[PDB]
Amino acid sequence: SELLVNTKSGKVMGTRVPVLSSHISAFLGIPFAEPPVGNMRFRRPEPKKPWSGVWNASTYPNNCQQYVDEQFPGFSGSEMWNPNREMSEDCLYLNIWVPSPRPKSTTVMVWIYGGGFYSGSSTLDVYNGKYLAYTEEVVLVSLSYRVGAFGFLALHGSQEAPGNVGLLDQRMALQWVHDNIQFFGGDPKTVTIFGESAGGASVGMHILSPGSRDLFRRAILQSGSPNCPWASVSVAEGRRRAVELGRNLNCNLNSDEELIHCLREKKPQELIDVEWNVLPFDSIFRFSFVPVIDGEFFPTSLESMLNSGNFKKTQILLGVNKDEGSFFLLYGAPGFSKDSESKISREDFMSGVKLSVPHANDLGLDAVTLQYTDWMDDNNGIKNRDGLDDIVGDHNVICPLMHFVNKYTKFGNGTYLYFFNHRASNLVWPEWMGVIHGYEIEFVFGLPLVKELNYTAEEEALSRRIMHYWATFAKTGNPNEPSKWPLFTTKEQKFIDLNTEPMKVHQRLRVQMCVFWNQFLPKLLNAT
Amino acid sequence: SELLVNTKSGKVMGTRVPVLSSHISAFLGIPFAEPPVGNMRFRRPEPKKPWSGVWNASTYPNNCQQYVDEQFPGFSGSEMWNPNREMSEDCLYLNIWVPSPRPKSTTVMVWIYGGGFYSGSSTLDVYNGKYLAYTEEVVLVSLSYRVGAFGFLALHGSQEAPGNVGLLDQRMALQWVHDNIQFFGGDPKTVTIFGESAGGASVGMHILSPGSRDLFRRAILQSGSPNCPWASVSVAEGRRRAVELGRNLNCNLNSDEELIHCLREKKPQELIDVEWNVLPFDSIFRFSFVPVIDGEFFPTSLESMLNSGNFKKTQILLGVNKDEGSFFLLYGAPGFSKDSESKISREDFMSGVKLSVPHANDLGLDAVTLQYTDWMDDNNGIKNRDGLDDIVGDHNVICPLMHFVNKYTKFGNGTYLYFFNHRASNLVWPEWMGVIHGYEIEFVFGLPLVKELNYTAEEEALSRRIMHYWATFAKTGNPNEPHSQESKWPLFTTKEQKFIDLNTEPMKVHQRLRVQMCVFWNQFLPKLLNAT
Ligand SMILES: *[C@@H]1O[C@H](CO)[C@@H](O)[C@H](O)[C@H]1NC(C)=O
Ligand SMILES: *[C@@H]1O[C@H](CO)[C@@H](O)[C@H](O)[C@H]1NC(C)=O
Ligand SMILES: *[C@@H]1O[C@H](CO)[C@@H](O)[C@H](O)[C@H]1NC(C)=O
Ligand SMILES: *[C@@H]1O[C@H](CO)[C@@H](O)[C@H](O)[C@H]1NC(C)=O
Repeated sequence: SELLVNTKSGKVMGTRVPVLSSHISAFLGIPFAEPPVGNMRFRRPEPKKPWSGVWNASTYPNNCQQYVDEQFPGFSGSEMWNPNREMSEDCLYLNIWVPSPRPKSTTVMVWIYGGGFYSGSSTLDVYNGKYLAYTEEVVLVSLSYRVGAFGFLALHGSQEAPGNVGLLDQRMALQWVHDNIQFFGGDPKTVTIFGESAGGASVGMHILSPGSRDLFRRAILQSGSPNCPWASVSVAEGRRRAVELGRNLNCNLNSDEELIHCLREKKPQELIDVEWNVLPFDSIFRFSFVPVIDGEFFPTSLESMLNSGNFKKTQILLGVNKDEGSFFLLYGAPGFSKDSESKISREDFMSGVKLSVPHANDLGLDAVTLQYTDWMDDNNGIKNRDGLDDIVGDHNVICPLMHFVNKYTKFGNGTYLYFFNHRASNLVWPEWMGVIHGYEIEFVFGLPLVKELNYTAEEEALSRRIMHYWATFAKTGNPNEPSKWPLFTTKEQKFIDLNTEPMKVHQRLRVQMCVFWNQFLPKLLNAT
Repeated sequence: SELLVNTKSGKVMGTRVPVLSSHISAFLGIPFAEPPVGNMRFRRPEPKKPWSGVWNASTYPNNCQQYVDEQFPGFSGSEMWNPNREMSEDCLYLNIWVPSPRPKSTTVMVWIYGGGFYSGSSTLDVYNGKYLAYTEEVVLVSLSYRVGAFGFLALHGSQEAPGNVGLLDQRMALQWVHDNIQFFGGDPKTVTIFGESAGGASVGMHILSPGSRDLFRRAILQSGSPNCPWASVSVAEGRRRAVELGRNLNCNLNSDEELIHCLREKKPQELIDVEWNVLPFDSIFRFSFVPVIDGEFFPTSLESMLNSGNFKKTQILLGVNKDEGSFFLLYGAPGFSKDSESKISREDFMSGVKLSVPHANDLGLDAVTLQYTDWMDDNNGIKNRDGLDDIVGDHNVICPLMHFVNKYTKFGNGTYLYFFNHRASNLVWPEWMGVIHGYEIEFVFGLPLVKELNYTAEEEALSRRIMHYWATFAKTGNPNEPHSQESKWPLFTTKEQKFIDLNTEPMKVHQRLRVQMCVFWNQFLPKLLNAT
């Protein structure tokens, strides 16, 4: 039968689900690893032990143990990102949507959630795969991975808490797709990994890492790349934070094994309560437990792998939003609110830059401040607010992504670049926040196609053309069916706007600020 | 008789000169110091000792010994700045223009020429003082001072060549005006010193130096201020260039005394032939022999004096031209010519920034480059040309002057700031050069009044209102006439920072002149170089 699929680890039973007057198959909460619980906390994932009889794949799995945002209780714009299922350390499951009737060997897209390596769930209303699966006739998989200490506690040298285990969760999920997706009508030789933020960074990390390269064909990175300043740390800093996590919980610090056993007897949420304490600075867009440059998952530094072309050579499709930084200013920077226009005094601007570039010395801070202050109108609260906004977005997302795209295009086989700047009509966040971090996701996932979601007709046209670009790219390495999204080349450097207006081609996305962040500031910081 | 005047130093006989179908008195080439020749080369000047009989003050004196520009031989554009009289070390003379008939006790303006402290003469056609003095009813003086080595060789510690003597030359001329200008109808209580470029720097230096303060009432600085990067050197760097001047001339370097003795035996042209060789780098807008921060003429660092208010407190009027830099790029940076549009390659842009900011480390160079490059359009020859044009101007003239004006205003009694941005209709330099260093001077001295010079009618009006501002300012401390109906040049205030444009259009008032770049030059870049 259509809903009963036989896989290499045992039988699973999906459920036929309705999509836009019509139906498809959904296989929810399929296990791909053993539950990383008890002794397995912090350890690499192990392949799920095969089961007998029929796994009930009709409802969403548990979400990983994470920090839960409660700045704005009841509020849909903050809550749409929080766990919608019970949280549990037993959380390594994947979900699949297959068009009905089951295609023969079709394009596979694997979704990887963001949330800064400290949160995220595969089960969010915004990641509901039915629309994209139905509309574009693809098999859609959303995986999961451990976040926070559980995913990224790094005590390098240990084999009990090596670090990177969350990236290995993702790799184990891709391995499973490699092994099993053929049984769902998926073509294991035509899988595109894609994800946003910590997920676009994760995608890029699998492009780098020798052990992941063979588990997929192509890649899409939305608003994140592997070289993001927040997306990794050294072995030393990982060890430092992990120790400091032990110290916070009055752990025996005498050795790695005592630290680890101590950290393993704590309740999940005892670890989260102190998670933010291990950071080195008062900071914004900085997360405690993240990937490590370990010599294993990553053979060398990210930079040197980019330069020597030590990475998967394929097509990539990637881009950014217009106001990446506004979510993080609202949450951690003085002067901003959800219920006001958020004009930023000169005083709050300065403390805003220190928060934003927390590794900078005072010369670096002056540099950033000068680069983003209009000195004719320095007391202008709106220019201060927009300037802070651009600092956060240029430094944390846009410029790192541009650095990556320039490095990659030099060795890859097809770059496609977008700048998404459509402000959704039904947005519940205030105008000042602009085109926000994550808000392209709704369109990628087909949500403007659902009538009661109260979107405009041309928002449904835009999401249709995004979905169609995304899946056509997934299928062929080219978002264009043969108006044309051109290749980004190292000479011409073209990208497109993604909004409701007809398509415009531009060149050198934010070159001026990105030379400052990618070339001049690193140089000044290295020198002083 | 108007023409024969008795000064404290001896009698003097002027000459009647025609001006604009009228006439006035001119006393040319009056000595104010002993000829600094022989064992007095490099020495502090000495008062002209009195003479008997009548000094013929009817022709222009000699020009001081200087490098003579010959990049464009016969070209009026460059040649107007060359000495127009025989050069001689015997050159310390002053000129006076006095309205006819002689005023009872009127406003006095003393002109201090520029030319980088290495050149200049009081006798150029562009400094003809007859039109200003005639038109504004002022007593107009032009002084001279020793330039290059002869005026600034600085061997701190020695009293034979202590440095700054060109500036002391200037002081003696002012002391003489103080003493004798009452005899020409001048009021020694109402003298304004004004000059352009090294001239403007000098004026600011007299504002700062305690020994000069009491010799004038008020000051106008044109395209130059004391704290300009090219206007002064440490004693260390001054001594170094002095010793290297010797090394070039094959001199006994065992001691200052032998060094000085050797230098005193060279003919002037020999000193000048090697003048440029003592600079520390390949540069543009750097000059070998300039004032030193010595602890005497300037008590402490110029910066510390500015911050502490250790300066004469008075009114000042000052400003800059739009394209200060173009002259110096033309003469010294790759890719520029006076016969083309001077579109600059990116290669030539980089080597142009190195030449323009020669003291900067590699990181400093990157910052300048980043600050003036449009990275959407980096191979644009027009934008590279203009960026380089702004770099030289912003670093060397405008931002220094802005620093001075902001610091000064904190303590002074009236600031008036201007932006001269009129490109003369009759200009012989190419259009890419724009509003050039020095070209406000012909307007200040009233040359457009003379029909044969073929300026437009609106240029004459511009010259007439510029002269009136300057002299009204000299008269009262404010360029605006009381209870006039004409548009009003507002005070620069530290909160508000207003300035006007100076051109043929009606007056625009603006605020914070070149703030964005001047924050880079005055705050950010100095922090960066001082990190190493
Ligand atoms: C699977 O689980 C759901 C709800 O937890 C239940 O309604 C459904 O019947 C289950 N399937 C079977 C056949 O056990
Ligand atoms: C991709 O690779 C093939 C051969 O290896 C080459 O012919 C093709 O042009 C490449 N495409 C791009 C756009 O790099
Ligand atoms: C002064 O010199 C000039 C020019 O040579 C001459 O016209 C004038 O008569 C001279 N005066 C006297 C009295 O010698
Ligand atoms: C100049 O000084 C006088 C008295 O000391 C003062 O009243 C006047 O306001 C000052 N003018 C300015 C513009 O600073």
